[PDB]
Amino acid sequence: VVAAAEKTKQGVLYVGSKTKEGVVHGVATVAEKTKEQVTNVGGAVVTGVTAVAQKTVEGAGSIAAATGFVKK
Amino acid sequence: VVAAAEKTKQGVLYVGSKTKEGVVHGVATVAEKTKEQVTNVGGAVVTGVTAVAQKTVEGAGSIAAATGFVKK
Amino acid sequence: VVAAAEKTKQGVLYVGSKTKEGVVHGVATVAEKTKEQVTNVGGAVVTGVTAVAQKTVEGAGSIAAATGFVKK
Amino acid sequence: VVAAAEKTKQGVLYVGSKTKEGVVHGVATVAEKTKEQVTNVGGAVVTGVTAVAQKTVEGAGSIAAATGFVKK
Amino acid sequence: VVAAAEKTKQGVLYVGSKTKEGVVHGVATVAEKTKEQVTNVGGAVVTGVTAVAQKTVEGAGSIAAATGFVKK
Amino acid sequence: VVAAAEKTKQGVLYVGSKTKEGVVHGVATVAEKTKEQVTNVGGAVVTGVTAVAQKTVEGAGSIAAATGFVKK
Amino acid sequence: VVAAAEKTKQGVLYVGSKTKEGVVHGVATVAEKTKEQVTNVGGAVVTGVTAVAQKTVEGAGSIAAATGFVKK
Repeated sequence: VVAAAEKTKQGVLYVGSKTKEGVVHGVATVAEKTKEQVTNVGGAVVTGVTAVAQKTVEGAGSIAAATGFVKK
Repeated sequence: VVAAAEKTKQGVLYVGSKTKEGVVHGVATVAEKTKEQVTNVGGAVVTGVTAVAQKTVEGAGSIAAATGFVKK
Repeated sequence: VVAAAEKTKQGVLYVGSKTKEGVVHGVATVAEKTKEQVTNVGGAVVTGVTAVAQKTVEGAGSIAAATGFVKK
Repeated sequence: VVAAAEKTKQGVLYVGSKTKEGVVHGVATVAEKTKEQVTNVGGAVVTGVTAVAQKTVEGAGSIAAATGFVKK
Repeated sequence: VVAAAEKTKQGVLYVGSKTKEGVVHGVATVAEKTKEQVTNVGGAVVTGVTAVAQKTVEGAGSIAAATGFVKK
Repeated sequence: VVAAAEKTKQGVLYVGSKTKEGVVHGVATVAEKTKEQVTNVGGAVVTGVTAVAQKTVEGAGSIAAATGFVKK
Repeated sequence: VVAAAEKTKQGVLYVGSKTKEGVVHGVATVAEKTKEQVTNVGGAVVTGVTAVAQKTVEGAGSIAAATGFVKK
């Protein structure tokens, strides 16, 4: 899990939205009559109505991530 | 899981939306009468109504990720 | 889990939203009659109505992260 | 979990929102009749109505993080 | 958990919001008839109505963090 | 948990909000008929209506933090 | 838990808010019929209506912190 980013050196934009009665769910764990319920999150959960990402990483970016589940 | 990004050196845009009564679900784990329920997330969950990504990674970007599930 | 970012050297923008009656859920763990319920978060949970990220990481950025679940 | 950021050297912007009756939930752990309920958070939980991040990390930024859950 | 940031050397902006009847929840642990309930927080919980972060880390920033849960 | 920040050397801005009837909750631990309830906080809990952070860390900043929960 | 900050050397701004009927809660531990209830805080709990932080850490800043919970 190695993430390397390097950068070496020597206009009109628009996002529009008009939403009425919007119900948004991201990561959902709905259950009834269990004994175990595990929600392990190690990435990136981006929820919303206007989830907008613009002009990200203009230079060098490294988003190294890891997760695990061990049960014995 | 090695991610390498390198960059070496020596207009009109629009997204529009008009939504009424929008129901959006991302990662959903709906269950009844279980004993185990695991939701392991290690990537990227992007939910919304207008999930817009514009002009991302102008330079160098590395999004190395890993996940695992071990049960014994 | 190594994240390296390096940067070496020698316009009109808009996001708009008009939302009425918006219900947004991020990471949800809804359950009934369990015995264990674990929510381990180690990434990035970004919720909202206008979850906007603009011109992030102009230079060097490293977002190294890790998480784990061990049960014996 | 090593995060390194380095930077070596020798316009009009807008986010707008008009929200009525907005209910936003971030990380939620709703349960009934359990015995254990653990919410371990080690990342970044950003909730709101207008969760806006603009021009972050103009120089060098390192957001190294880690978390764990051990049960025996 | 090592976070290193280094920086070596030799416009119009706007966020607007108009919210009526806004209910925002961050990290919530709602439960009934349990015996244990642990909320361990070691990251960054940013809640609000206008959770705005602008031009953060102009120089060098290191946000190294760690957390753990051990039960035997 | 080592956080190092170093910096070596030899415009119009606005955030606006107009909120009516805003209820904001941060870290909440609501429970009924338990025996243990622990809320260990070691990060940064920023709640409000206009939670605004602007031009933070102009120089060198290190926000090293750690927390733990041990139960035997 | 080592935090080092070093700095070596040889415009118009605005935040506005107009809030009516605002109820803000930070870290809350609401419970009924328990036997133990511990609230250990070692980070930074910033609550308010206009929780504003501007131009913090112009030089060198180190915010090293730690906390723990041991029960046997």
